Amino acid sequence: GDGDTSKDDWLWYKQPASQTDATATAGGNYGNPDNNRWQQTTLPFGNGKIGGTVWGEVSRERVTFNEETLWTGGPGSSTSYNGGNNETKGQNGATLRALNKQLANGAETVNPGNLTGGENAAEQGNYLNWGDIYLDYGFNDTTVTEYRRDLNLSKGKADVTFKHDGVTYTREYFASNPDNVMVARLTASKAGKLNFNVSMPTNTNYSKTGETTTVKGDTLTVKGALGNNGLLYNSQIKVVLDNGEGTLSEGSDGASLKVSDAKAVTLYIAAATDYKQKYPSYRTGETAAEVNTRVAKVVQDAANKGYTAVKKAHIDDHSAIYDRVKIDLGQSGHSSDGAVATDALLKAYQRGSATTAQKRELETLVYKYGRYLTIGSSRENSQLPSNLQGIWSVTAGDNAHGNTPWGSDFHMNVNLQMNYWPTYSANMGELAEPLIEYVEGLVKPGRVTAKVYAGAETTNPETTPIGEGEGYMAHTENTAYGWTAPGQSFSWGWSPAAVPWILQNVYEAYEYSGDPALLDRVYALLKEESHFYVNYMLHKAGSSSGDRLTTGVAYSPEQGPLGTDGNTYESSLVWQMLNDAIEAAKAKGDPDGLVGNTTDCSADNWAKNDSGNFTDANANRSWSCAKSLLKPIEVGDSGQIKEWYFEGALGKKKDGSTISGYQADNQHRHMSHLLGLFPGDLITIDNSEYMDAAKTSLRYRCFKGNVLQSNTGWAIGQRINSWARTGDGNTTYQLVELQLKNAMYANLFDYHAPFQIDGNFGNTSGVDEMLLQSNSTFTDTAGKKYVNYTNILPALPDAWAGGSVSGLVARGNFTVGTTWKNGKATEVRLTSNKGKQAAVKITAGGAQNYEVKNGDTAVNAKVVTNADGASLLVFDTTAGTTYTITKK
Ligand SMILES: [Ca+2]
Repeated sequence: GDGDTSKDDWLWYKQPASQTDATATAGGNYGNPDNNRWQQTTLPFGNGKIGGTVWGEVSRERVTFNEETLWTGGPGSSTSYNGGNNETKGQNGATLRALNKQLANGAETVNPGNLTGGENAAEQGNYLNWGDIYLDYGFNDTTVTEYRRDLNLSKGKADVTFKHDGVTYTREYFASNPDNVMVARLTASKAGKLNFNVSMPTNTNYSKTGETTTVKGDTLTVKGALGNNGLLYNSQIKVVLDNGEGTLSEGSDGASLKVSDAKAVTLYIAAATDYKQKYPSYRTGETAAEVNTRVAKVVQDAANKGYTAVKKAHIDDHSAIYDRVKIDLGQSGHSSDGAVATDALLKAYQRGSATTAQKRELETLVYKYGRYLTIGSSRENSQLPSNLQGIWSVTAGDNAHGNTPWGSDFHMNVNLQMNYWPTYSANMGELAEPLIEYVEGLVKPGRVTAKVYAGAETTNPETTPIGEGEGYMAHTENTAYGWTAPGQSFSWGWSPAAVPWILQNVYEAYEYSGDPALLDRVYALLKEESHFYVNYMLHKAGSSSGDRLTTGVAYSPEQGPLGTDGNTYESSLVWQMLNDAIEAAKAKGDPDGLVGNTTDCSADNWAKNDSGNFTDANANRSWSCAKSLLKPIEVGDSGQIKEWYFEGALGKKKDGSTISGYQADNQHRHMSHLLGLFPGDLITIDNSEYMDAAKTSLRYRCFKGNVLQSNTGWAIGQRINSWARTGDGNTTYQLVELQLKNAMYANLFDYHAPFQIDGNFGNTSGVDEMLLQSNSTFTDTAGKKYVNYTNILPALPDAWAGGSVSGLVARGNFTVGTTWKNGKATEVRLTSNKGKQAAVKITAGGAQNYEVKNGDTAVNAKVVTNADGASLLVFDTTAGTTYTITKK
């Protein structure tokens, strides 16, 4: 039994998916109404590896099915797979070198069009919908009463119930991480009334070799190999009748199992491929028989444990993570008097008829869903991080840019980053593990790309540890198979700062934990990528970009000239990487002596000969020196953050002429030059000069006249987080409102359109950043610095006058709870998990007005103040202790 579910968080609906509103914009690849219905109406669950999306149909029930490693492309997709790298284009770095020389000699722009790769869509591949589980009850009439379908976010399961011709039928679905198995629990209220056919057809749109569907005893097996690349796949459904009551027989089609005259059944569903994240073969080495044996043991082991035990272990595991964070903004819920279904709730929110409690319900549900979706798509033992769709998809085809939008891939120039923005602050740090492994997984294939396009060759690349090579390069479109080449067209295909950027998400695993094992891993990654940038990528700018190091030829997605002499986007990212790398080094005592200093530090130190080697072997090219020479931020003549170093007024060059390709209405969708504001620490509340300029930049991008503009997907996700960092909670909240009104389907999937999970994760992160920030550095008037200080309620919306949150995490590894009333903090609970010095700003109240206690015991806390009158409480902590901060 479920017991008391009154306090659980539910998405819920009074009708099946087929009857649920799917009228929002469908987007590319969703012209088929059935596929569009899937993305707008079905309810997801997963264990980080396998996933389902539940339709809740009355008679022909459907659970769309996924496994995270079902990927076309990679080795075996051609006779020459090499991660997309094109030697003729790269010329071992010569192409890039010559373009940079043109810029260094004074060109304002160049044509970087030859910097491409990745031409074969069959080699690139994409993520596939595996297929579907169908449970066909064979009802003559679909007419029912007492229908409900729900997703219980608290217990990590989907439910369906209805009454048909006097009989109540129930369904429950979950995917257990501990037991690595999907469970469907099916009941009828009257004995003999549970009758259904179970099948598991693979998606009919990808090519296959040697697929069979067979029944033996209580188990249905579908197995074969992908036609595109020979990847082996195997799924099994084991049907277990309660008390042996009922009859189990082979379906008349020979491709299904028939349950007759039963009352209750448990289905155990498992699936696997022979994928392995192992360069260059990307296979386990198992035979089809071995995969089959492995999957069979999963379902048998689960059945042996039994439904009650498997369910208990699942709910314990799921809730252990899910229940870490609680948030109370005054929301209604499914147990409230006059509770409204989630689709009805969304509609009311859109129409402006939702009550305050209902608005808070939708806002907190969407927030919580981002956490839920992390648990479902990204577990410690996932083989791959969440992709553009987490793990959930209905579309499939063999080739990239085919039947599935953007291949449901790893899009590493904002999207994958966004997937891992709430992971730490929302107390799910362990769930970043597959991202860390993925980025480690880019090193071997990326060393090939680094050699081809930048001339950075690692000798003995197989045995040279991460950190000790010459560099690894990867771009926007990535896959399960080390597709680290740039894409076929420069504008969208080339973006080597994607690696620096994703390294930010990786380094945050250390920032938020203080875990020395993570420190070693992130340091190794940062060491080699910093080596790569310092030695191969950076150059002294030509006259168009002033006196600084830049990253050479660069595009600012997705406006302006194709190739300028660096830009704010790339310089902000490289600056942040070197900053993180220096911090990682310092935390280890700089054993490699790479931090250096700014003594005899000049962009002239980067001088190279015709072959691309430094002419001065002994010049200072240390991380500190390189970082100091980027000068990534310049405020322009419109008080804006410059996007290009040749910029004067907004969208203009210093001579007043047009920046060709700049979107003249100032409302370009990308804000690539603001990554230093979010996620970075280049532009923070502690630097008014830069922050005022960033706010000006944001206003031009986000407003048409005086009206704040809606956006969708990654763009709205980015804007929410960016505005949160400014401290303007009202504008930030207004963007959350716009996301909910204009970028959420009935099942609360974020849309671009089509469905893109990035914005779901971006929402959760954005709410976190409104309530807690921990990325900035405070400087008191005596000059003392407090790095990564805990900032309570930095961008609290006036719309949320009172509330509480518990279980957020701040950098330095502090768990944070806060309660507020009339727009001001009444309590902060700060749990020090690692014993680091506490430094606490209370934006909504002023920390100087508060005092710190350990239970009843007064804690010595110094008040420090900066030049603008902002204060911190500074105090020692001990790991394991919670400190309570209240008004004096
Ligand atoms: Ca996954």
